[PDB]
Amino acid sequence: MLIREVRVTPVAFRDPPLLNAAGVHQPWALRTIVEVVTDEGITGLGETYGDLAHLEQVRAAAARLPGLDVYALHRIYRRVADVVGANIVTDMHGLTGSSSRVKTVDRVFAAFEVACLDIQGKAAGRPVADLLGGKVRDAVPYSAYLFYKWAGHPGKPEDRFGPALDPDGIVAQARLLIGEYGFRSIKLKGGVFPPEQEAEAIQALRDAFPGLPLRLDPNAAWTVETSIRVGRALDGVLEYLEDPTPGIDGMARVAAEVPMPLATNMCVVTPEHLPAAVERRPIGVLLIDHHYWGGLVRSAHIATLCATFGIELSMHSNSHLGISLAAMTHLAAATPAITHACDTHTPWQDGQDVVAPGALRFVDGAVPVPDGPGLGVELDRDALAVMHEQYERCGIRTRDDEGYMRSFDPSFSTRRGFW
Amino acid sequence: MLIREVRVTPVAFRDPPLLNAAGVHQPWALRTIVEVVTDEGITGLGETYGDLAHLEQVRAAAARLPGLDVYALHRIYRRVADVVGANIVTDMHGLTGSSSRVKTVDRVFAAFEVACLDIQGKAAGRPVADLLGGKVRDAVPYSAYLFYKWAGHPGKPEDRFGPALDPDGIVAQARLLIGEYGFRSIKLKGGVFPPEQEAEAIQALRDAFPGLPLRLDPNAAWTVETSIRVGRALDGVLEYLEDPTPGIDGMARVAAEVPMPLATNMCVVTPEHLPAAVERRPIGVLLIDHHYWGGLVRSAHIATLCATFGIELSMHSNSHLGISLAAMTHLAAATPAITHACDTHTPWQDGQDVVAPGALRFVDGAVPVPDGPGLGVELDRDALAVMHEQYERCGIRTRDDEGYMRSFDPSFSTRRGFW
Repeated sequence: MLIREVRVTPVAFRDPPLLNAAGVHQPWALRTIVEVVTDEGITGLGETYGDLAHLEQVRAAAARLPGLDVYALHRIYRRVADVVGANIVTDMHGLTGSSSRVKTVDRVFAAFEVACLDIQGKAAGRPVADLLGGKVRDAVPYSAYLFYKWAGHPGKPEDRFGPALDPDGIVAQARLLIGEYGFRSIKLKGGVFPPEQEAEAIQALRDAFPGLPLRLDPNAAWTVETSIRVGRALDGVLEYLEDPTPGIDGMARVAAEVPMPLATNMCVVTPEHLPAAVERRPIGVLLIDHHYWGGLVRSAHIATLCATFGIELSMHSNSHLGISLAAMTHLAAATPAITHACDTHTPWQDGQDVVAPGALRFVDGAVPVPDGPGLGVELDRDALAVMHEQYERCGIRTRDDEGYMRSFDPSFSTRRGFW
Repeated sequence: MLIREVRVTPVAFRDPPLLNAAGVHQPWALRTIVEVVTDEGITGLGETYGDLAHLEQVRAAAARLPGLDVYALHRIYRRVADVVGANIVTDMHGLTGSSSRVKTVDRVFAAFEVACLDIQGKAAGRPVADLLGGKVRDAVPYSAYLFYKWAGHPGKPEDRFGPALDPDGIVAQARLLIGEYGFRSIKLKGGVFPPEQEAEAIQALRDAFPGLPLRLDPNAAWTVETSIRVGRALDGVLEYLEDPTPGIDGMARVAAEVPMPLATNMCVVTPEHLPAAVERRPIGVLLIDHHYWGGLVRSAHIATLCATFGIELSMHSNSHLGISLAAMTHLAAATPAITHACDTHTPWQDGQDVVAPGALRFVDGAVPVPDGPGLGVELDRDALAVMHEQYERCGIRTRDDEGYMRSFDPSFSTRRGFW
């Protein structure tokens, strides 16, 4: 089961003007689709970031994989490390923490690892969840990922979701997403408005949706002092407070003085961060993410490590398609410690996808583990062609929420310890 | 690939009078062989302890596995946990640390997990190493496991190895084992003679075998004060000093005052021990052991955890046969962090085995990863019958090094913080 060829396809798809600490999402989100093909013609799919520097590394690594076996994940990892060499790929927004050598290698590797597991599952006639110990739950709950947002991108058609710039608007957005998908947990993206206004929105969500766990995620937009004041004000309201303030030190100081656990996908984002995290305890909850922790198996290993130290697991999302959703779902289904609802941007992509439509559905807020072999998805090659053509002419090559926001408000800068 | 039946066979085989902190090995060592058979007749092998209380749990769990799928390792783990229920199985010697609920479950589970991986490998036509990411080394180095020993069991024929009760005798034993197997690392089992005599033996080994890493293992027979004096005396001589003194606290105090890393298979033996170990740093090296850490996959997860925290990995052995040796070898071959020579009792069993002879060989001190599918071994059913008949009449049901030693020296007690 040697790799014969690895096809790498950058894609772009429409995204609404979702606001965050770093500015606002651009009208196109980028991804890179990977398809691994064995000598005997079995295919596997992976999905990763579309930023140009990353795309270049994925292409370079892909070109050096033919001849390696799809079970030889350690060897494929070493080959990716060789290709990445000295390169460290940084991003412009910082919303998944710092860049490093290992995180760069893990980011490049993960697209291939997922595709190799898809192939191993197909060879065995088993879902990827079976390669990870078998599903421990039939369906994986996801949260409603709420954002403050403009009605549309300036100069472009307004989208069907409506604006959300205050508690009423956020509650209406929640009703819309929950009505459609059945989400039983709610997350609000913050760091956009003054904290008291975001606390108000959280309270409005609590009143409108009794019983549903709530999370608030300012992406490090707050000082330690502000974080403590907000955490205390929200006593008994949040499942967790996610990245209120920047850094392990500041997070640890906040965590000691607020009544709910803190979570992160910013100050702990690669394994080298974990010993410092265990010592200072900046978090009670880690949002794992196979796209930068190095694939499904490495993510599963990290879940075991976290559980051992009493750190619970959730899952971080970036704008993504159905290959990533299938991978997320198999990983969460087969990992006992991933016990919190996972995040997904899925609703915001409004049905855009490169896989056939029937395999991944939300039922009562959860995605049932696909039944087919491998990831349980089928590439729609026309849909891939449509999105690749969009990439070619979309005029965006690297995600830049801050630069895009600055085009409207020149004085804007990413909020980091700002309120 | 549902389990149809699980055959459980206790066995006994001859063992020399190997001395240790707990007394002396009995003339028979016990094991339990497990064979899992699927609905379609594919078989997998596992191997675990033969102590009566453990054997009873393995039989009870085995009876409740039919109908479960061999990929459903999480489900099989939960079924074993249900069967074990409230039972905590303790041993009489203590040489693998304390008993606990999780360790008891992991001990019972591991025999089945190894057999299920054997079957998964056979189904895929791949070695078990490929289920763990593929081999990163073609062969797994093992150490020469030296023991002080009597010439034979009192009242019984002397064995071919000779006595070893002083530095000359230990060096001669080393020449014998290294000549036969090609071991490139040496371990001395201590806690038998006063520490100065064991230090002398280590020095004699260093002079006779320049360049070969050396380890000394007193199984917690020493006080903190003595441990520090010995560690300092052996500066620059040991790869590591293994379990000089009992407990996390005492080990941490020794580690801070000796020039070589400490290792353990006594104070860190189940995952619940790891947060305290990371905090106090009793060790620089963990000897992993799939037989009580819960199988190959769980062991691999622990290896990742250790590497993350800078704890290196070796591997602990108990008297064992070729199913355990195959499992040890696939695990070590496919786990990047297992970088120290693994321990094995293999030479002491003098060719006794329940698998066919050609699959596992030592070449220059290392076992090449077997090539066949699964574990790469084949059960020899006649040999299993021979060893089961030995179990029936051997007159031993639970390992008891101390009771056996007491039959010769009534005043003897397990050495724990003794010198």
